[PDB]
Amino acid sequence: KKYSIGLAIGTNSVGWAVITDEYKVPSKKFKVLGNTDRHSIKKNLIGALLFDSGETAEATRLKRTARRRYTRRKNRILYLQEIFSNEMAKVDDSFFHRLEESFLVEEDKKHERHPIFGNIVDEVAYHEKYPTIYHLRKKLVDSTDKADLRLIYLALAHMIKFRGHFLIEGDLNPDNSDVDKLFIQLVQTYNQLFEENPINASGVDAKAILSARLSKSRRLENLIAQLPGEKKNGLFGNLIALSLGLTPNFKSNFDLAEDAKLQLSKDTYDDDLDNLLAQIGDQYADLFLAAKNLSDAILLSDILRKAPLSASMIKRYDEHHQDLTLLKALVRQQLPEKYKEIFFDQSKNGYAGYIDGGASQEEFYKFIKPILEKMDGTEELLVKLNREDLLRKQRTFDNGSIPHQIHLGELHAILRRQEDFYPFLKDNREKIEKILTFRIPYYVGPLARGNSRFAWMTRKSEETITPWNFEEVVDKGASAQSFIERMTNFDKNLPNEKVLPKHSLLYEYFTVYNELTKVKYVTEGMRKPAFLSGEQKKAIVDLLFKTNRKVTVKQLKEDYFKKIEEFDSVEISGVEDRFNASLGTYHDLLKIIKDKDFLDNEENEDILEDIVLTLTLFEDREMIEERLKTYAHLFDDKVMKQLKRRRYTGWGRLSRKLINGIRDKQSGKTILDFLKSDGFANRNFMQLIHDDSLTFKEDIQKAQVDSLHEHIANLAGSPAIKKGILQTVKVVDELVKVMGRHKPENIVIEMARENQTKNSRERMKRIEEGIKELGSENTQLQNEKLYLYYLQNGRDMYVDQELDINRLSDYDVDAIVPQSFLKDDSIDNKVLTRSDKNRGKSDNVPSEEVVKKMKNYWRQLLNAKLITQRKFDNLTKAERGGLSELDKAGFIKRQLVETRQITKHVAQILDSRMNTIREVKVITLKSKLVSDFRKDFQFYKVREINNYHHAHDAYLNAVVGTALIKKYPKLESEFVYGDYKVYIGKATAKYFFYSNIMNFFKTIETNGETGEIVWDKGRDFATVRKVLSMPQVNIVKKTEVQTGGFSKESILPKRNSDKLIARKKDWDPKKYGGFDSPTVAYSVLVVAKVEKGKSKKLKSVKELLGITIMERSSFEKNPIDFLEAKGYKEVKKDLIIKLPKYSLFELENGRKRMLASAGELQKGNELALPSKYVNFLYLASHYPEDNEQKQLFVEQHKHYLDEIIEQISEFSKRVILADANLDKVLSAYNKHRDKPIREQAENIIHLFTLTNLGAPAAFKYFDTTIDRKRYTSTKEVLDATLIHQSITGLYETRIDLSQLG
RNA sequence: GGAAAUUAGGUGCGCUUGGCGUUUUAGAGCUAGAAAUAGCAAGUUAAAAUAAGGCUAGUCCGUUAUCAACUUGAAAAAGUGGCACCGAGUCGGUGCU
DNA sequence: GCCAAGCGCACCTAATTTCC
Repeated sequence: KKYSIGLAIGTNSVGWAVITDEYKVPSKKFKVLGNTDRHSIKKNLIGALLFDSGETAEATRLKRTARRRYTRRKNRILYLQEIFSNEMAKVDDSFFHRLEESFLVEEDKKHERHPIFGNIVDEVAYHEKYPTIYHLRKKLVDSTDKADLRLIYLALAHMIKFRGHFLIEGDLNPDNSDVDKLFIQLVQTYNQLFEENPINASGVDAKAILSARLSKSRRLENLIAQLPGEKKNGLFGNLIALSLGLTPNFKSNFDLAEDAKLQLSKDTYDDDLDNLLAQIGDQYADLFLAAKNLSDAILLSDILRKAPLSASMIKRYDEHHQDLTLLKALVRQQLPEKYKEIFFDQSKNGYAGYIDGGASQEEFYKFIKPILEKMDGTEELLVKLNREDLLRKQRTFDNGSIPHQIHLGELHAILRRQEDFYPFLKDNREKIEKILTFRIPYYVGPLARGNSRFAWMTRKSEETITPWNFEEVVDKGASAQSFIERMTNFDKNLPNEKVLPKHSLLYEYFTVYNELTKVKYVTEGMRKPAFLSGEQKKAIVDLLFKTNRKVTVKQLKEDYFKKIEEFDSVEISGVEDRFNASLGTYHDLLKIIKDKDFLDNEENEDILEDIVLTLTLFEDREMIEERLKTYAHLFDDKVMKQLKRRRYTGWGRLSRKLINGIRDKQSGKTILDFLKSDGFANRNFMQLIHDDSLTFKEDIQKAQVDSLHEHIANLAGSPAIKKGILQTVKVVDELVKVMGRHKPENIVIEMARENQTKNSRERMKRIEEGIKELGSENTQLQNEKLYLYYLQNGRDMYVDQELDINRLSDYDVDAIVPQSFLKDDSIDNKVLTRSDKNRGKSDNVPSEEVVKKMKNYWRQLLNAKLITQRKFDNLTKAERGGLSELDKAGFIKRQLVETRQITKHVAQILDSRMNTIREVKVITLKSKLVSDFRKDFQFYKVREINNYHHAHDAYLNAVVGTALIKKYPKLESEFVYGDYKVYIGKATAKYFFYSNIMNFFKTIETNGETGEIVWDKGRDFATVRKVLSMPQVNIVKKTEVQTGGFSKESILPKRNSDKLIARKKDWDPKKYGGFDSPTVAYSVLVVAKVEKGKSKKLKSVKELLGITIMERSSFEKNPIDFLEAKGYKEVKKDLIIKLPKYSLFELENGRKRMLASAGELQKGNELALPSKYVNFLYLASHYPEDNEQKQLFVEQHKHYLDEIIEQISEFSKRVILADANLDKVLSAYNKHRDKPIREQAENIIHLFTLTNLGAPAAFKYFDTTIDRKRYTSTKEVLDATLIHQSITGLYETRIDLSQLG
């Protein structure tokens, strides 16, 4: 018999069904294993596998990094404590000890409870003189008096432990603090360079503008606005932006050919500036210096106002005191009835909650704001609140802007002050400072000893790596090299050959000749088009591609064919407007080394290939020098300086051994040789690789030498969908064994599209960058119309006119490619215009009329990067011919056939495992075909009822899939791999996919092309309806061992209960608090004896123990010792059953339960509603007129509202066993019986949350809501029937646990 | 179906790094009462931990993927369950071997 | 439990040119 298999792949489900020629679902008796009275059972060959989602590795990685950083932060302190160890023991012997015990309660604390000095008197005095750490810091920076070494350590430790960011490479100058004096100095040096066009900085408040709390882009706009006739994209405008921390491009300001982007924070700025000044002149040298100095002043004034930061923290502390003192007074005098709630009540978001409650600054401001407004004399207070500078703490969320240089400055100062009084401080100055400054390079990674699967570093020595001897022990080279070599692709054609750099000389030679060998030309003398020749190819490369970075068709026509070969009229094919491939690297090195004869000499191909490789591999200037030491004799000093800066990025798709190369046997030529000259053939790369006349094909296939899991894991795509793919393959494989190892006829796959789950800042940056290129709040950009308004510079996209910023609601949002052809609603296919009719045709790409008029305006937006390249091409698609009638057909075809790559991988895998010439055909459809089939023939789907619809979708897929391929034999739907046979009527093709493909279903007996019965409207319709009416479907919930975090991450306060988890072994929760809610990995059946106190006797028990994630490693190593440690003796090891989550149990009257944990159960049954009630619920919930009115009649005619309630009731009273809940359901039901059917049926659907398989959840009926009732007892399970299910659920082993007492 | 180039967007994997949060303790609360309770004073900071912990002791590892049961394999993983027919409230019945 | 910065590599999507 010939059977077919349908598949519905989701992120949490795999639907599957087996189907015969009559479109029916087979039945089979399956063997039942175990110790039960059941030996066989009848099951339909249809079902669904449900599972929890696959997770990404992101959360695991973030925590992995955080673990390393906590370890390394602690080490930094230890490094500092080591240096202080000797001299501290003389001053205080237990100081360091009191620090590492500070967390302990006074009882547990071995030493005296005062960490700093060890007595109450000195300790109180300290906090009295130094309320904050910044008071001490600022003190030690300025004062020249000998200070306590303990106070010196804590000041330095505080700097080390919280050292600030590393976003700014290099030092900053403390002297540059005056924003105005440096601004004027910046303007003056500008006017010195440009007397013809001076800048008046008379009435500009630079400090108020540049140090404003607004964005860099906003502050840039503010300052330029005060300057008449000055542009933001202007030279001075770009100088300000550089000073603000932005990255401007001076390429336009100096009419340069290449980019000249500068950023002061970047480590390569000094070289990029020297690169720029080399071209524009050293007359702008002290101009960028003046801009540099200004940025030093802007940076300081923003985050602070000899120890600027600490002093700024002190001022904040002082003003906090002032404003608090005033705040209490105004309350005592005006609102005394609110004083208790504000300053004593932690529960409220007042000052009390702000200090001791845990309320945030934002929550505190919102609460105290109306209070301030009600009172008077709060004018100076509310202005601070709106400026977010009212009653601020020192340690807050915005301290992240503080560079490490500033903490370093204070640290450096303190060490200098006490360098004389304390000896070892003078020697460890560079040493202590290094602890603060040292940052492990990203290209080095973890400093492992070969025990880390993430590490790649290689050491020079066996010594312990420290911040001081890092370069001595660590080989930066082999570490940085390995960093890139471990990620770079290998050639697919030559699996053992590493791929070439993207900017390789040979590579660009390849790309150019590959394109060049396929262009054609027609002159007046020839009647037929011809390929270029070897001599012609060599000339063009010599004269065009080596004399210009890019080559246009016009350049090919004029500069070559007309100028060199004396041809007036020439027409070029195989290339449009300009060549895609180019020789960029060649022109780069040409400008650098200034030796053309050296470059054109193929004798130095290996040399230049080695240079580009090292420039692509390494970024560090010091690493470049060591890798270019062999070429010191070839280039002068100035040449090497320009070559070290030239660093490339990116890697190609082909290896060197492949391109030039393996030689063909007879010809002796490499692939590149063929691309240079191939007589009349001019075969391109794809033709050479597949040519059986050549030996490239054989050499490649002989070069190619993996588990299914690993292959799937390596595929791109979400781990959620990849998980479903693996289970799909297992379902199919088991189904084959079910069908006696016989392959199916067809496999029809339907894969659901996944869901769409900082953005305003991303959108705001693309606007600011676009406006500045045109010379024209963040949360507001959420709206599509407003966002497009700025994207279109307040102008129409179809008409040359300005749009009103108010009547946005009165204007239209249009789609470039009509919604009928493509299902795209993104901004890449969206346009804000005044009218729909201004686009021209309503069934096509915007007319050539509006294209010819708006082409320029669009290009301006394109060059301003306000619109995508793709969006541009779609806007002007009518210029190239517009949407063809075949294109219209293609868009309809691609609505039925899946296009996604990840789906093609599933089809490819199943095609490789089934066909071993082609026995099985793999078909991949979209959900549209089945969905329309359900809507057309009233096979309505209601997901909230049960999970059967997953199996239904799979069933309907195989039906529609195999019937369409039988009725109309075409293979644009069936998957083919590597066996592609390269080889009007579109009006019919468009009409074909538009209707006729589903029409042969509509109505009597449809036949195939050669007398083959395909669809019988008399019987096959009832067959499908019968299938969807089957009460038995194999629904399997994939049982899984829970992994991940030990518990919830929230550390709870101390409590008297013993439910809390200890954060450390010695930290009892009663005194220190801890975690709650431990996560259970899996449960274990335990049949043993337990001591029944206090008789010291034994009583045999049968219990369910939950093995938590934390305990799992301990348990699995030695379970019997583990169980004995918890009070379980006389343990029957043979009765230890592993019970992961979702383990299935059957009880009385067929009710099933699944394990959610060792103490909670879930509902294990499905409510199989008849199809009649299903269609009624769909229609009544959704409320051609001649066709829609008739369906409204049956809706009105039927009284099913009372019958569905009876269905749920019978199910609930039998299986759900929720007495109190169900009674509230029935009472609230008839309560709203007066409400219309649409309002009734829509709430009836909500009621199925009561009967849904899985975890109990709350559901509401109108205004009446119902709390969820979960099963908090697992005692029932112990005397029930455990059911081990295979992935399909067809093969099951059931264990009667009642015989294990 | 697949490959290369050109433009761009987007997603992931890995590394390096900053700032919060949380938890315990330190920062002597005072006065009036026999005490529960009132009147006030005060609050901004720090230490330490930040999965338990582990060994190979590294400035390393510690939350992804994968997992029914029963037989096998170092492993990857591979093996193990008779077929039609008639019905349908979760699968049942009848018949063949 | 959250927010933020930087670097590299790989992949997918989406139109053009040339091919298998």
